[PDB]
Amino acid sequence: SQPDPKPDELHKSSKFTGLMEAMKVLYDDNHVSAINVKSIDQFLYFDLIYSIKDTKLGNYDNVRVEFKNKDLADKYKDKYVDVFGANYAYQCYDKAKTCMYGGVTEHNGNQLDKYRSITVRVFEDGKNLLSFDVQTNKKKVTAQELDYLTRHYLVKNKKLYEANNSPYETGYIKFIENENSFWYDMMPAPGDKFDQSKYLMMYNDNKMVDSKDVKIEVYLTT
Repeated sequence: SQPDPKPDELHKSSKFTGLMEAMKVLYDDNHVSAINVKSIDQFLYFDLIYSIKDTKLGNYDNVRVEFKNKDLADKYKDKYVDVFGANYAYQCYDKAKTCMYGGVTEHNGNQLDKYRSITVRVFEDGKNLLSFDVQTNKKKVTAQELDYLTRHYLVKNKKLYEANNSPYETGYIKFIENENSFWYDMMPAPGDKFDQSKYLMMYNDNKMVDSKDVKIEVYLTT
């Protein structure tokens, strides 16, 4: 449904002179993952606040999901959900609280027996040289979760974002569900700055897909 990237539409990493590590921390080993949690508070009319704890490093004790509109926050307000996504900030109104976008799926009637695998084909400058699987136990899973899994594998194995500079010039991730498909630009906007919240704001739609039918294709050009 979404048209594929037009010529020169993708972001060039060479036109980005900031620190690539900023984007790297978004898809490193650390993210927000919670199972069977209900909202506890609400700051603004398009967010929800969850008592999600950082068992890893103890950084955050509360997490604030931001949505694109109000119907999403009012939707998942009183429902027990699972949370999965990339956190970016540490704010106050004790431990601090971190923020993210979307990544909320309903719990009941959404868990699978075994781990469902999704195959990811990677194309470097045109040729399919790499292909790996990403697992999930969710019938309906956010595109943010699959994107974070894919980009995480690419972080650790192919050095997609390193601390300084990037080996890859352009790159976008493509989710194809049956007939329809959409894509996301993986490279930061040009300039010396990089706003984590503005980049991650693309996830505020809470776009979900079916793990049985979705297919993932990553396209990178050096």
